[PDB]
Amino acid sequence: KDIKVEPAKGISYFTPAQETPAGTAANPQTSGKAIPKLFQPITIRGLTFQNRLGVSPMCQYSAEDGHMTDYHLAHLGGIAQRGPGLIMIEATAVQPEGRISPQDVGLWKDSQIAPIARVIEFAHSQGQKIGIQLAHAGRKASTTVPWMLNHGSIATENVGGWPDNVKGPSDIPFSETFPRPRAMTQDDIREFKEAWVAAAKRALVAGADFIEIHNAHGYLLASFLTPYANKRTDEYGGSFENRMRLPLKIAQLTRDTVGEHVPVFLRLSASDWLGSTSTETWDLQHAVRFAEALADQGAIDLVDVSSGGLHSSQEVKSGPGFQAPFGIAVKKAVGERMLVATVGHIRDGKLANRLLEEEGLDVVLVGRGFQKDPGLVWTFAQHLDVEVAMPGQIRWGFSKRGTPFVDPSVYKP
Amino acid sequence: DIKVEPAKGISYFTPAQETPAGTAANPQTSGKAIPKLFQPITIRGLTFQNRLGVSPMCQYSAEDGHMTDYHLAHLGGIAQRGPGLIMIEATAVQPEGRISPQDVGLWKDSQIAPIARVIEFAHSQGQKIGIQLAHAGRKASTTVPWMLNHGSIATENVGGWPDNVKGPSDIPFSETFPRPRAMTQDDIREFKEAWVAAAKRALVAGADFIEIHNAHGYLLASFLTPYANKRTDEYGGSFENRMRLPLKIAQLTRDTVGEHVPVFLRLSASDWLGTWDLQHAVRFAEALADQGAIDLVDVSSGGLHSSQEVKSGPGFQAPFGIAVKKAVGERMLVATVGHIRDGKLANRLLEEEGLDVVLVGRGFQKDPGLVWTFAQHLDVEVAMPGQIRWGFSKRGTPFVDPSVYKP
Ligand SMILES: Cc1cc2nc3c(=O)[nH]c(=O)nc-3n(C[C@H](O)[C@H](O)[C@H](O)COP(=O)(O)O)c2cc1C
Ligand SMILES: Cc1cc2nc3c(=O)[nH]c(=O)nc-3n(C[C@H](O)[C@H](O)[C@H](O)COP(=O)(O)O)c2cc1C
Repeated sequence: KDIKVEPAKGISYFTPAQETPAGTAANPQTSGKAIPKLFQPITIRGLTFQNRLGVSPMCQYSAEDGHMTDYHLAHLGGIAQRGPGLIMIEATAVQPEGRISPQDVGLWKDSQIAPIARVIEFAHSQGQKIGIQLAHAGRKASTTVPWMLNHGSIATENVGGWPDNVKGPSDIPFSETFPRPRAMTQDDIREFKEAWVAAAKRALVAGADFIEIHNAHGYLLASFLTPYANKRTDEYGGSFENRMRLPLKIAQLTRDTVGEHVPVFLRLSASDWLGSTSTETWDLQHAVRFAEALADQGAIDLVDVSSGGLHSSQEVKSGPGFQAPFGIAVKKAVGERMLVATVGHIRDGKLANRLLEEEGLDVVLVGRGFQKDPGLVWTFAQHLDVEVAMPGQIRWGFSKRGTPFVDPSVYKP
Repeated sequence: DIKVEPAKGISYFTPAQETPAGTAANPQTSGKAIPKLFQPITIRGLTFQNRLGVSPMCQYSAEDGHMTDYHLAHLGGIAQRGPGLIMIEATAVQPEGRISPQDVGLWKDSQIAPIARVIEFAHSQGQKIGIQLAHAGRKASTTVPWMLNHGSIATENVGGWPDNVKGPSDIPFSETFPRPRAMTQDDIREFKEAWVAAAKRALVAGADFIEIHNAHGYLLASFLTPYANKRTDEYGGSFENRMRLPLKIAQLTRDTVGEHVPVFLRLSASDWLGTWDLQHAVRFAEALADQGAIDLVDVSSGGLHSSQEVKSGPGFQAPFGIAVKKAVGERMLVATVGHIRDGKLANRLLEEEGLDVVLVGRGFQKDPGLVWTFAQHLDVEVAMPGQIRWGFSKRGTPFVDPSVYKP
C-alpha cells in the first residue's frame, strides 16, 4: 500500500536494506527438505554467519602504501553482494617491512583504516560479516607481485622494496631468489607485538567483525615454528616448546585486544610437503600439536588449516580437497574445544557439505573459486538444491513472487 | 627488475592492465579460429574487445538520481571480468522521467561524479562503459520491482510524483499505473532540451557511448505506440507523426555527441498482444538506417502495453533482431538480448544469423564472470586481470587456459 524502500541502517550513504541477508537459506524450505550443514548458520562469540562458505583471504597486490583504493570495493563488494557466510580481507601488514609485496594492504598507520572501512561498510550494508587477516611476511617479505614476469624475485628499493629490512627468526633465506632475513632481536619482537596490538585496534575501528592471525605460508610465526628456519638459541627457539612461544603470545594478545565478543581465528600450515627426511620437518603431527596447544590456551576460536609455503623445496600434491585431510586430522585432536575450517580446491557444494557432515568440520573456505565466480554461494546452493536469499537488486529478475529466496531450479548451469 | 605500472588517467593507483579482460589471444594457442563472439568490434573510433556486453540493468539503489558505493561494487566486479561493453542503467534526463524515486539521473550536475567514479574504474581496467539515457513517460513514479507493492504507483510519501507524470497522452498504462498528462509542445521542447543537457554531462562522466531507451512502453516508445500516442498534433496520428520525437532525439543525440562517439537505440520489437509489431519495428528501424544517426539498434520487446503476453525462452527475442538485421544489412549494427545463457547459442546468433553484438542482462547478475564462462563454452582463451588469473596458472600470458576450473 505505502510500502517504502527502507535504507540500510548505519551506513554513511543510501542503499536499500536487505532484510534477509544474501546467503541465508530458507529455514522452512519450500522443498520440505532439510537444509544441509553448508547452509546452516554458525554463531561464534557474539557473531552469527548465515552459512559456512567463507571467502578465504586473497592478496590483490593493488594497494598504495598499504591503502585500499576503489579497486578493492569493486573486488570485494561484488563478492559480498552475493552472500558468502564470511569474507576475510587479504593479509594486512602489521609493520611496513612485513608486507609481502610493496602493493600489500597494511594497517600500521591510521590513514589505512578509512580505505578498508569503506569496503567493510559496504559488506555491512548488505548484512554480511567481514574480517581481516593480520599478517607479517617474515623472511618472505619485499618480494615481487606475482603476475609480473619478475614474479618470484626480490623487490628492490627502486620498486618500493626493502631488501635490507627483511626480518625473521634467524638469518637463513627462504630461497636463493628470496632476500636475506635479519635475525629479529628482542627489541624487534617487542615492537612486532606492540605493532600487532596496534594493528588489531585499527581493524576494530575499521569495523572488522573478526580477526585472523596469519601463522602460515612460511611468512613468520610459522617460520618461528619450522625448525629449519629458526636456529635461535634463546627462549624463542631450540625446543618445540620454545618455537611456539611467540605464536602463542600473539594468540593471547589478539584475544586480549579484541575482548570476549570478537571471534579470533588462526591460519596455520599443516605440512611443508617435504619428502621422506630424517631431520625435523613441519609434519601433520607438529601441526596437530600446535593446534592442541592452542585449544589448551583458550584464546583462538577457530583454526584455519592450510599448508605449504614453508620450505623452498616443497612438493605439494595439489588436487580436489587436497588439504582437507589435514583439517580433519586437527578436528579429531581438538574436537569441540575449537572450530576448524578447511580450504583448498574445494570446487563444488557436495564436497563442501560432506567435509562438514561426514568429515565433521565447521567452515569451508574458498579462494580462487570466488575470484572466478563471485556467485559461488548461489552455485553451491544450486549443487545441494538449497533455496537461498539474494539481494533485491539481483533476485527479482530470477522470479515467477515476493520471497527473498531464489529457486535453485532457475538459471541452472 | 620490472616495475608494476599504475593505470593511466586515474585518480588513484591500480595495477595497469596491458591486455584488457575479455580480450582473446590473437594467435590462439590451439590454432582454433576466434569465434565471432570474441572477435573485436569497432564503431566510429571506439573498439570493443568482444561482442559480449552487459545489457542496461536498473538497480533501484540511487538517491536523488545519484549513484553510490553500491554501483562501484555492482558494475566494478562485472567490468573486472572483461565484458566487451558495459551499459549503465537507464539514466533519467528529467526527474519526472525516472521509473522509480531510486533511479539514476543526469538532469543535474551533482549526478556526474557519482556516475564517473564507476566509469573511471572500468577505464582503469581497459573496459568500455556507456550510459542509457531515458524517460519513463507514462510508466514513471512507479514502485521498485522487488517490493511487494510492485506494479504500483509511487506516492509523494515514497518520494513519487503521481501528478507530474507526463506521456504522449492521458492514456494510462493500467488501473494500477499512474494517470499521465499529455505533454504540451513546450513540454516536448523542454524534454528534447533536457536530453541534450543529459548527454552533455554523460560525456563529462567519461561515457564511451550513449544508448537511447526507445522501448518498454516509456515516452519514446509510448509515442510510437498508437494506443498511447493520439495527440492529433504533428506528433499524433500518422506512423510518421509518431516517429518524429524518436527520430528527432536520435539526430539530437548524434548532434550533441561527436562523430567519434557511438550512439545506440534500444527498441521493443513487439507488444506480444497478437499494434506495435516486428513490421512497425522493421519500419522504424529502416527510418533509423535512413537518418544514419544511430550506429546500433538494440532489439528487445515488451513493456509497450499492459495485457501483453510475452513468450519467454532461450533467445526468445533473437528472431526479432535477425529480421531487423535483414531489413538493415550493413547500414546499421544490430544487438540481440533475451535469455542467451550460453556462448554456443550466442556465437551462432552472431555467425549463423549475422548479428553484431550479443547482450546479456541477468546472466551477469548471477555470474559477473559470464565472459569467462562463455569462453570455456567455446574453448576460447581470454585475458583476465593479473589479480584474478595468476592463481589459475600452471604463467605470463594474459590469457587463461579455458580448461582450468571448468565446471
Ligand atoms: C590470488 C591469491 C591471494 C591469496 N592471498 C592470501 C592471503 O593473503 N593470506 C592467506 O593466508 N592466503 C592467501 N591465499 C591462499 C588462499 O587464500 C587459500 O589457501 C586457497 O587455497 C587459495 O585457493 P583455493 O580456492 O583453491 O582454496 C591467496 C591465494 C590466491 C590465489
Ligand atoms: C534488474 C533489471 C534491470 C533492467 N534495467 C533495464 C534498463 O535499465 N534499461 C533497459 O532497456 N532494459 C533493462 N532491463 C531489461 C534488460 O536489460 C534486457 O531487456 C534483458 O532482460 C536482458 O536479457 P537477459 O536478462 O534475459 O539476459 C532490466 C532487466 C532487469 C532484470
